[PDB]
Amino acid sequence: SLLEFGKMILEETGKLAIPSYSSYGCYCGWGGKGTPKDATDRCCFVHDCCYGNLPDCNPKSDRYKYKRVNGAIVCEKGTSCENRICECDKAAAICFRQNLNTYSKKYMLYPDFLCKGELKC
Repeated sequence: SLLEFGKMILEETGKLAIPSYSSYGCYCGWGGKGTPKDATDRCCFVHDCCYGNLPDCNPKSDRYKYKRVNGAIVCEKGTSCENRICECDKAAAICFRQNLNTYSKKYMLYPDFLCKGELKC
């Protein structure tokens, strides 16, 4: 769920999911269209794709459990949906952490009409 995902992001990056990552670029947050603007936006794109692989899971509302084994995020055993949601979210958090250096405030609240292009998952 968004509860788990938001927490993961904050632990990982030190930034609050809302509003650092809820309206960044073309893909972070509501919907997705166009070509991702940067590395961070590509993480959101890949994350949307990941969820897109689970048409009968409910990633926003279904809660899973995870723990940290030393630094590392480890998804705990739940239903099959919970496990796969968790792996999607975990990958996004790490991707965010890996691209914190190129994160750009210029892309916060990015206007929709500038999200142009086709990108398939």
